[PDB]
Amino acid sequence: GMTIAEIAKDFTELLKQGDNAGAAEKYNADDIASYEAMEGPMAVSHGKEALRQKSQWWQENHEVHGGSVEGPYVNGDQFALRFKFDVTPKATGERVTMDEVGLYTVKNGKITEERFYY
Amino acid sequence: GMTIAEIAKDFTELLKQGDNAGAAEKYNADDIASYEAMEGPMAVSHGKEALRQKSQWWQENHEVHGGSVEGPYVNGDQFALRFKFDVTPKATGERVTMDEVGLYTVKNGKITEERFYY
Repeated sequence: GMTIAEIAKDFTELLKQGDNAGAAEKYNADDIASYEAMEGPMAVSHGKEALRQKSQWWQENHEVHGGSVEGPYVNGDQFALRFKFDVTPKATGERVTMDEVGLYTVKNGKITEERFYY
Repeated sequence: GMTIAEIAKDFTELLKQGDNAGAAEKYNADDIASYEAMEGPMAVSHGKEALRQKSQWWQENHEVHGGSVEGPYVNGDQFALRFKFDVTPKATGERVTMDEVGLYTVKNGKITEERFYY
């Protein structure tokens, strides 16, 4: 029913409102594949509920001080967002600004893949 | 008042029996630190609930095909276990054998740190 442009707009709006979990629950495909930019073993994730667990883990391990979302930028079945996060990881305790691009693939109205570039 | 030997034996038996969640809830300190060997997205974790999420994430992304837990091996305030198990990560769909050593630090009856060696 909704077009990629509408899905992209709603999802981005939700993230700008800081409603990351609502955005994910609403739009992620049951089998969403998520690919972190950082090299390593748990970079790749499969499954909507797995991703929710990873997202909760990430919130428990970072203090988010602020941030912005720019986009959506659309091309065909995908949209890109540009994220800037002001965060203190518990792992380091050293405040940093993270700058990345997320690329979201949409099929049948659900995000089937998210890939982050850093 | 449980000795390290007692805690170690109970925790090990629980892991051998497959009660990973029970061992974690019974013994992990609220501020437990978990360190993978691999660098990567969930390589360093802090908090008991964070570890529960990481652990659920891991379970959802791997099929475990058996294996064994050897130990506990004790010295002072710590114990070590050796884990050898076949697993199929959802990311690759290719079955591999994992062989790792876990080192557990106990303070006031609770596991304050777990550290994995690969």
